[PDB]
Amino acid sequence: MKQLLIVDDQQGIRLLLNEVFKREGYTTFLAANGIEALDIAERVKPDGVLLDMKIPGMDGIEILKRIKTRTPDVPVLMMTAYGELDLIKEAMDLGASHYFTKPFDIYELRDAVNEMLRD
Ligand SMILES: [Mg+2]
Repeated sequence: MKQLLIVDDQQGIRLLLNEVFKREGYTTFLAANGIEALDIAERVKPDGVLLDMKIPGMDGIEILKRIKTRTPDVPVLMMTAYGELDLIKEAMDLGASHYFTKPFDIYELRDAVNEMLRD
């Protein structure tokens, strides 16, 4: 239906979030790093992006800047550990639509994503 790009270097989290959003009946794209995320975002033009804060090499803040530059109206929702307070503040200052604290609440994930691109 709608296209969700899910970006995290962690296989278990990619698969968990894939499961949550495939069950909500979304079309999903998985990326393990910024290169894959930006190549997919350029070709697929997804309806939304779930973006991990901490990714080796190009981290979630540098990915967010590159997504919000090319396509400023795509909602980007961050995924973060609960004490990356300064990264949460920077991502929100840079126009992130939401952030989710780990450990993820499955109901929060479903509901916030459904609201941010389902009417
Ligand atoms: Mg990570």
